[PDB]
Amino acid sequence: GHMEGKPKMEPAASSQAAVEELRTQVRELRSIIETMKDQQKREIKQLLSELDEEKKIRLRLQMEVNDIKKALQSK
Amino acid sequence: GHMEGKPKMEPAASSQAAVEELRTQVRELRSIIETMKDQQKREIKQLLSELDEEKKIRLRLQMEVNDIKKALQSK
Amino acid sequence: GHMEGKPKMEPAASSQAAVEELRTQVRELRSIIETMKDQQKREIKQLLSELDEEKKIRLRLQMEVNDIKKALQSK
Repeated sequence: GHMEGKPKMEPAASSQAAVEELRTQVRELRSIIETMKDQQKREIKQLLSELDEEKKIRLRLQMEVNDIKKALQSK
Repeated sequence: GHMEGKPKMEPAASSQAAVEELRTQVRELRSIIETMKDQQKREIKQLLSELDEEKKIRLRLQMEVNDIKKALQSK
Repeated sequence: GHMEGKPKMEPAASSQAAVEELRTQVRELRSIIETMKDQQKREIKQLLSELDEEKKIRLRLQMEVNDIKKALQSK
């Protein structure tokens, strides 16, 4: 059972130990979210970098065609 | 020390205060994960948008070359 | 009120029920972070796949122009 307290409204032994254990899990969770954000952010950066390099090649190709079009239209 | 309860199996004072403090941290964690997901999702959207615009330029370049190839193959 | 314990330093009833409920929330949080990481990772994969296919088309366009340039420079 979990998240139950309707049929039980009285204190029990190991109350301090229970809270101490729960406190540790709470902090561990915050660390998980932080690390997860860093990992996801890293992947995003790599994706943007790839798109950047890709644009560089396309720009060069455009110039090559621009020269051919000029002469193709000439005379 | 943290997450300890083997050498301690008895209740202590401030039991209600301890739980109240732990409850606040639990909720704060859920909010962190939610916000983190939104931030990561935003970055993903921007990446897809960039790739979209990039494809638009490439398509235009393809048409320019298609015209030159036709005449290059003619006669 | 939440995260309060300065004006209260004494145990109360339902101490076991309070900890049991808090424990459930702690575990639920860990699951949220895990699922969130998977969702974000999926989106990243799709973005990389799109960039990959885009590069394939650009490469083909480059070859088409390379042939036209050769003849354009000839004679």
